Amino acid sequence: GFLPHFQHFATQAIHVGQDPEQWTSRAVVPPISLSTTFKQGAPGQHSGFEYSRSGNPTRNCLEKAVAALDGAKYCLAFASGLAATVTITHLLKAGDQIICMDDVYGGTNRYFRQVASEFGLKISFVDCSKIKLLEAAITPETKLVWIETPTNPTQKVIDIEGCAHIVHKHGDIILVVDNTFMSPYFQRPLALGADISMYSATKYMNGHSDVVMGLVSVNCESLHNRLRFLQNSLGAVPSPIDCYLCNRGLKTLHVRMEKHFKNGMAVAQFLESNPWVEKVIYPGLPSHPQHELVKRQCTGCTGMVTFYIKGTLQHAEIFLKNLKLFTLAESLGGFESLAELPAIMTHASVLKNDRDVLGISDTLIRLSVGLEDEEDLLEDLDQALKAAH
Amino acid sequence: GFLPHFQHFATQAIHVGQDPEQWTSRAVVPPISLSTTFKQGAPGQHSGFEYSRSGNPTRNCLEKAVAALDGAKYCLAFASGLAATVTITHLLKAGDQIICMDDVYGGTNRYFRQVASEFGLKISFVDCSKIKLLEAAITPETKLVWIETPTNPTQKVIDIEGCAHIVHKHGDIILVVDNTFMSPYFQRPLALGADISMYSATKYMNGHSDVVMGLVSVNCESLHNRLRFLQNSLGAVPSPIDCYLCNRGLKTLHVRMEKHFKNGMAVAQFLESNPWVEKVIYPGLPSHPQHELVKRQCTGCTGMVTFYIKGTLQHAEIFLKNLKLFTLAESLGGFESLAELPAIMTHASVLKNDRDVLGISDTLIRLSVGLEDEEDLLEDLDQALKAAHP
Amino acid sequence: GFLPHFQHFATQAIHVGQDPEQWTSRAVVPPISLSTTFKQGAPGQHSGFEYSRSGNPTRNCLEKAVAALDGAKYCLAFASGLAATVTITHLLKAGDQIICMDDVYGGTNRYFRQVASEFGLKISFVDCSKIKLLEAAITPETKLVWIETPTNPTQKVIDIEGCAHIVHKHGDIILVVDNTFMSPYFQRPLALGADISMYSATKYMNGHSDVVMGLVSVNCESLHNRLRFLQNSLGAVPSPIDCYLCNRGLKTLHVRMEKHFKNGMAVAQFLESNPWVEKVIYPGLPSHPQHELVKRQCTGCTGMVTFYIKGTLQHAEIFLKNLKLFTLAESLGGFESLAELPAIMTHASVLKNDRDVLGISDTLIRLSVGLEDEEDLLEDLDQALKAAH
Amino acid sequence: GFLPHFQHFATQAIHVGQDPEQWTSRAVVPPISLSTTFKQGAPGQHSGFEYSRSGNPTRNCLEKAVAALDGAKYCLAFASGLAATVTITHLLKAGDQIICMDDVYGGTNRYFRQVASEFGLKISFVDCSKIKLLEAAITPETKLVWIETPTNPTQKVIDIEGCAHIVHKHGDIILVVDNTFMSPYFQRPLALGADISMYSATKYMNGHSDVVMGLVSVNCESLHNRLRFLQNSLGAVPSPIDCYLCNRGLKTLHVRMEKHFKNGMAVAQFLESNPWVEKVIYPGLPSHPQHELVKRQCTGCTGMVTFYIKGTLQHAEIFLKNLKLFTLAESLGGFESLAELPAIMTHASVLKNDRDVLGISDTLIRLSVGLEDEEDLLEDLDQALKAAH
Ligand SMILES: C=C(NCc1c(COP(=O)(O)O)cnc(C)c1O)C(=O)O
Ligand SMILES: C=C(NCc1c(COP(=O)(O)O)cnc(C)c1O)C(=O)O
Ligand SMILES: C=C(NCc1c(COP(=O)(O)O)cnc(C)c1O)C(=O)O
Ligand SMILES: C=C(NCc1c(COP(=O)(O)O)cnc(C)c1O)C(=O)O
Repeated sequence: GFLPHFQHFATQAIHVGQDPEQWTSRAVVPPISLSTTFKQGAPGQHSGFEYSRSGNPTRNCLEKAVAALDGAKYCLAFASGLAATVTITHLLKAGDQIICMDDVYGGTNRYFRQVASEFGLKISFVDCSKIKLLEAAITPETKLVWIETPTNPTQKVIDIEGCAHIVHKHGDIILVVDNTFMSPYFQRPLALGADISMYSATKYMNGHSDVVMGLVSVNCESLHNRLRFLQNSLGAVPSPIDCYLCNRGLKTLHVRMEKHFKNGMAVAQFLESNPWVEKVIYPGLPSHPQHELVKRQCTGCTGMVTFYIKGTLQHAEIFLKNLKLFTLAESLGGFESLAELPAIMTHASVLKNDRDVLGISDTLIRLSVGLEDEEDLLEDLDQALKAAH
Repeated sequence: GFLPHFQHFATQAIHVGQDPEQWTSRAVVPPISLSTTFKQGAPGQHSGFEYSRSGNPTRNCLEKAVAALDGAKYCLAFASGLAATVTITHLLKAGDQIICMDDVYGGTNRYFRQVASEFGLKISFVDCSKIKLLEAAITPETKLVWIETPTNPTQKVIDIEGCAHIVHKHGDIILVVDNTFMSPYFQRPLALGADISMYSATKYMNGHSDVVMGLVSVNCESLHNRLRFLQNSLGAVPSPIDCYLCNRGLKTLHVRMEKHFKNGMAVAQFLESNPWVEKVIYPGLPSHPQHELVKRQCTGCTGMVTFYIKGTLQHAEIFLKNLKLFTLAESLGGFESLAELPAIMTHASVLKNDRDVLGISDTLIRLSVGLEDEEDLLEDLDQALKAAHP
Repeated sequence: GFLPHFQHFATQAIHVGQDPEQWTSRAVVPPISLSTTFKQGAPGQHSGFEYSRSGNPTRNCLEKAVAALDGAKYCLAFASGLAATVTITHLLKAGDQIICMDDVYGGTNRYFRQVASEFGLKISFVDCSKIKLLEAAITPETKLVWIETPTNPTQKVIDIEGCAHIVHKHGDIILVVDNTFMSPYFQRPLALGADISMYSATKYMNGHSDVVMGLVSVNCESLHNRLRFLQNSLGAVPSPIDCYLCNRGLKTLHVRMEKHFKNGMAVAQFLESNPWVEKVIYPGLPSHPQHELVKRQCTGCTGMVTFYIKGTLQHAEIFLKNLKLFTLAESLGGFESLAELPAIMTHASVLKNDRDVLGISDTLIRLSVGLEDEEDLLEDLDQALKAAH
Repeated sequence: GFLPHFQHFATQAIHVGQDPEQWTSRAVVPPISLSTTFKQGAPGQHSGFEYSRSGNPTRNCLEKAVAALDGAKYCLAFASGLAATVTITHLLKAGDQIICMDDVYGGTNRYFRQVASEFGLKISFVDCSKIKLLEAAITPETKLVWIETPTNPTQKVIDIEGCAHIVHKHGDIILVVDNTFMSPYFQRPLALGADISMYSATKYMNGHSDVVMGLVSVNCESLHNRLRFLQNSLGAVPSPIDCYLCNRGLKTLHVRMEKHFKNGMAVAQFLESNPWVEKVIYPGLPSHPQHELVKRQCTGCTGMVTFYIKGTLQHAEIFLKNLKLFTLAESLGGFESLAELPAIMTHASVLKNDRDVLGISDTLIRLSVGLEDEEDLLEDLDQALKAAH
C-alpha cells in the first residue's frame, strides 16, 4: 500500500548526464576529467569550463543524474554530506535562526550546536514529528528548517507535506529534508513540498562504501544561483573520480534499494520475534507510530533497522562482538551489512542528556542491512543474540 | 645569494609517510584506501581509523609528508584551497576581525568580502607589504591576519618575520601565510614566524594540473586540535585518490621547482630585455622592489612571471591569441606553461576600483612558466609579442 | 523449472576476499595497491609479495571472490578476455590440436585461426551442439576443447556434462567453457564437468562497461600451477585499479543478473510476437531448440537476445539507427542496453563463408538488454521496428 | 662529452597527444576514458573508436607521446614489459629463429627459453656485445634479434648501430632494443638503426612505482600494422588509468632522469673508490669497458649502478640488510632508491650455468639510485658497507 514507484527512475539513473554526444569519442560512459583548468579561445570566453572548482565534466554529469532522480531542476555535489550542510547554512546571514530536527546525525547536531551557533545564528532543536511543535517554534527570524526523515538513529518520521504547509505560510523560510536514509528511489522530498533535497551520498546513493560525498537538489532559480555561488566560493567540492564512482553506484541504485527493502523487512520482523529484543523501530513495520504516513509519502523502505536489545550495555557489546557477518563499524547504505551502537560511536558527538531525551540509550542498536543472502543475515543475528541472551 | 636550500628536503618528500612497514603487503608505495568505514573490535575501540571523514590511511600519509616539507608538526588536507581558507576562518567567532592582504587571489577576496563578512566578521584589506600599515590596522578584535607572498598576481613581497614580530606582539592573533606561489622548497613561513602555512595544493604541490586540494600546516598544539575538529566537523575533506595523486606529485616537487626557477628566470629576463614589455615583475630579478628581501626570505624563485605589455587591452588580447605553446587558461603551477590576464579572468571577482588601486590593469599579464624546453618558451613569447606590435 | 539458485552466492560475492583483517586499517573495502614492488625482509624472502605482476593484494582479493562465485579453488585475472584465451592456449605445445566451438566470439575465432595456427597448433571448428560431432573430431593430438554456451551470437547451447563425458574418456584433454554470456550466477561449468570456467569480465562480471579484463577459474592443481606460471611469465595481467573496479561490480552481480533476466525475457517475448521479426533466439523462450537443456543446466537467463529482422540489410541498419534508448555499439553485459549488427561489427573478423554457415547474416541483430525501465525498452524497440517498415 | 641532448624532448613529453582541442571541454590534461565501447552513427561507422581493446583516447594519447619521445612514427602500449615481449614474438611463425642477448632480464630469458621455444621457435643466446659473434650466429631462419643495452644486471653495452648494420644485411630480420635501463631521454635506438624501441614502462618511463606497463615504438609501416593487429588480437592491453598515470609520469621524465644521472654518478664514483667494493659497472665511469661507446650512442647515464661486494655471498646479504634509506626490493627506475641481489631475486629464473658464465655471481649488487638527497644516499651506502666490511 505504498506510493506507486517513480516512473522513469531506472532509465534516468542510467542515462541522464551520460549522453555519448557530449564527448568526441562518443563513449557510452562519461570519462573522468581530472584537468584543473581548460583552454580558452579568449580571456574569459570558455567553451563551458574555466576551472575545476567552478565546474568540470564528470561532476556536471553526476549533478544532472541526481537532479533527475530527485525530480529537481538542479543539483550540486560536495566533498561530504556535512560539507553540503555547511554550504546550505552559508545561505543565511548573522541574525537568522535555524530550526533543526530534534533527532539528527551526530555531526549535524555537532555542527549546528558547536560551530554555526558561534557566527550569529540561533539553533533550535524541535521534534517536528509532532507538527504543532514546529509551528510553535517558528519565529520572524526563522530562515531555515532542517529535517531528517526517518531520523538517525531513532527513525522518527516527519510529514514533509505537512511541514511544507506550515513552513511556507511565513514566506521566506527554506525547508531542507536530509533524504539520506530513504534515497530518491523511495522518497522525493521536493515532490512533497520541500525546497531542498539533500543527501549524504556516502551512504545509499553511492552505495559501495568507498566515496564520501554530499548532494543537494533544488528547484528554485534564486535558491540554486545562491547555492551555486557558494559551491565555487567555499570550495567544498568533490573529486571528479569520486563523482565518477558515485555516478557509477547510481546505475544500480534501483536494484540495490529493492534488495535493501526485502532484507531490511526480513530483519525487522525477525528482531520483533526475538525474545531478546525489547523494541524494533522500522518504518516498514505496522508497529511503527508513523507506518501509515510512510506509505503515503514513500514508495518503500530501506535496510536501516533500529532496535533495543534487552538487558544492559554489556549485552549490547557481547551481541556486537559475536557478529560474524554483520561488521561492527560506522556508516550505512552499503552492499555489506553493518551494525553499530550510536550512543558510543556515531552519536557520541550528541550531548549525553540529549541522547537520553531522544532515546539513544546504551541498548539502542542500529543496523544497516546489506545485500547478503537473507537466511545468512538472520542466522548471524540469532547466534549473536543468543550469545548475549 | 639566496637562503641555503633546506636539508633533507628531497629525501623527506619521497619517504615521509611512505613507510613500507605500515602495510601488510609491505608495499613501497602507500595503497589508495577508499573504504568509508573500518571494522572495530569493540564499540569505539578502533584500529586507528573510525570514519573516512575523520581520517584515513592515504590522507594521513599525505599530511605527514607535507608537515615534514614545511618543518611543521601537523598538516591538514582539504577539498580545495578555498576550503582550507574557509576552515581557517571557522577558527574565529562572531565579532572577530580579519585583516587580509590588499592584493590576494580573487577567490580569497571574494570569500572574505561577500561571505565571511555576513556572519559577524569584519574584514579589512591592508597593504601589509608596508609593515607599519599593518600595525595601524590591528585592533583588540583582530584575530587573524591573512597574507600572500608573493601576492597574486602583483607579486608584492612581505617580510614574513617582520609581520610575525608585530602580529605576536598583541597576543592571540593567528598569522597565515598562503605559500602557494613559492612552495615549501623555496619558502618555509613556519620557520619565519608564521602560525599557519597554507597552500592551494592544486598548483605546485601536486604540480600536475589534475588535483583540486588545499593544505594547512601548523605547529601550535592548541591551534592544530581546533583545526582538526573543524576538518571533521565541516567535512570539506579531499578524496583519498586525490591524496594519493598529490602525494605522487610531491615526489618530484624538488626537481620540478628547480626547473620552474630556471625557465621562470629565463622568461623574466627575456621579457625585461624585450622592447614591447613595459615592466616585468619577478622576485628573482634585481628590478623587483623587494628582491633583496626575497633572497633573505627564500631559497629560490618560482615560475610565476607577471609583466605589463606595452599598449592597451587590444594588444594584451592579440598577444594572448598568438601564443602557440603557452595556453590561455586559469590556474598555475603545472608542468605546462600557462598565460592569463587576471583583470578579466582569475581576478575578475575583485572590484574594478580595487583592481585599479592594486595595478591589476587591462595590460597586466600573468605567466605560469612550465617545464618545457627553454628555447621553445622564449620563441613563443617573442613571436606573440611581435604579433601584437607590427 | 530452472536449476535452484546457488546457495550463499550473494554473501560470497560481497565478503570473499574482502576480510578487513587483511589490512592494518581494518578497512571494510580492500584498498587499491598500485605499488609495483614490495619491501623484502631478505634477498628473495618476501612477506607474500615481491612484484606486482606475480601478485598484488587487490588482484588476489578479486581472484578469491571469483573462484568462490564459480565454486572453484583457484582463479586468475588477466588484461582482457582474449588475454585469458591466449594464456590458456599457451598451456599446449607445438603439435597439439585445439577443437573450438564453431560459433564463437569473432576475436576468439580470429586468434585461433590466424595466430595460434601459425605456431604449430591445429585448429578445428566443430558444432559441439551435436555431441557426436565432437566425439568424431577428437584426435590423439587433441589437448584442448574450447566451448561457448550460449554461443556468441547465434546462442547455440551445449550440453556441458555431455561434452565432459566425451572429452574425459580420452584422458589428457582440457575442457574450457567460456561462461561470459551466463555469468556464475546462472551457470557453473565446473560443477557440470568442465575443467576451466573462463570469462570476459568486460561484460557481466564487472557489468559497468568500464573495465577490460579476463578471468579463469580452475580446480585441478596441476592445471592451476601451469596457468599461474603463464600469468606471470606472459605478463598479460590487469591493473590493480581495474581489479578493484571489477570486484566492486561483483558486489551487485546477483541483483543485476536478476534484472537482466526479467528485462531480457520481456524483450525476447515482445520481439517474437512482433510482425517485423522473422525469428528470435533466446535461451529463456520455449522456442529455443535447447530450452530444456538450459533449464537443466542453468538457474536462469540473461539479457542477451538475438533476433532476425524481416527484410534486408537496409532494414537492420534503419532499425539500429532509429533506436533512441538502446545504443548502437559493441560489447555487452552492462547496465545500459546495447544493439549491434555482428556480421559487420563484432564478428567481421569471421570469414563471410563461415558467417553464412553459422547464420550470422546481414539481418541478425544482437541485443544486450540493460537495466533500464522495462516499458521504455519495449517502446524503443517498437518505434524503431516501425521505422524500418 | 656525451651526445647532445635530444631537441624539444621536454616540450614533446608535456604536449604531444595532450592537445586540449581534442576534447569538447578543451581540458588541458586528457581525461581518463574508462568506457569499454563507443556509440556508432551507423553499423561499422565509428568516430575513431569502436572497442576499448582496439583503442581508446587515454591510451592513444600516451602512445603518441612515447612515439615522439622515441623519434618514432608509432607506439603501442601493453599490460607489461613481458606482454610486449610476447606480442613481439608473435610477429614470427613456427620454424623461425630468435637470437637473444646472452645477458637479459630473467623474465625475458625465461619466456624465450621455456615458453616460446615450445611453439616451433628456436632460441639462440649470443653475446652480441662482441659484434662478430652476432654475425656468425645469424641463420637464414633468423627473423628477430633481441638485445638489451645496457644489459640487466651486468650492464654490458651493445653498439646498436653496428648490430643494425649486420642484421639488416640479411634482409627481413627484426632488431629490437629493450631501452628500459636508459629511457628515451638518454638513448634513441631507432635513430641508431634499430627497428623496434621497447620499454618496460614500469621502470623509468612511468617512474613512480605504481604502473605495470610495456611500450614498443616502431617506424616501419608494415611492422606497425602487424604489431597493431596483435595488440588487439592478443588483448594484452593496459588499463586506461595506468595509461593516464604513465602519461603523467612522462611529464617529469626529463627532470627525473637528470637527477638520476647526477646521483648515480656520485654513487658510482663513491663505490669505485670504496675499499670494500670489488668492481663497479657504471656506463658513466671511465672504468666501464665500453665507456667511450656509451658517449657514442647516449646523451647521458641513469641511476642504475651495479657493483661487486668484496668478500662472499654473506657479506652481500648483510650489506643489503643494514641499508636504512635504500629499500631491498625488486624492480627499478623509481624516485626511491632500491637495492637487490639479482642472482637470487630478479634473475633467479636464469639457469645457474648461464648466470656464472655471465658474471651474475653471489656478490653482484644492483642499485637503482633514486631522487633522494645525494649526501643521504652516500651515507646509506657508507654505513651498510661498514657493517658488512
Ligand atoms: C555517518 C553516518 N551518517 C552521516 C550523515 C550525514 C553526514 O554525511 P557525511 O558524508 O559523513 O558528511 C548526513 N546525513 C545523515 C542522515 C547522516 O547519517 C552514520 O550515521 O554513520
Ligand atoms: C586559480 C588561481 N588561484 C587559486 C588560489 C587559491 C585557491 O585555491 P583552490 O585550490 O583553487 O581553491 C589560493 N591561494 C592562491 C594564491 C591562489 O592563487 C589562479 O590564480 O589561477
Ligand atoms: C566484444 C564482445 N565480446 C568479447 C568476448 C570475448 C573477448 O573478451 P575481451 O575482454 O573483450 O577481450 C570473449 N568471449 C566472449 C564470449 C566475448 O563475447 C562482443 O561481442 O561485443
Ligand atoms: C623487474 C625488473 N625488470 C623487468 C624488465 C622487463 C619486464 O617488464 P615488466 O613490465 O616488469 O613485465 C622487461 N625488460 C627489462 C629490461 C626489465 O628490467 C627487475 O629487474 O626488477
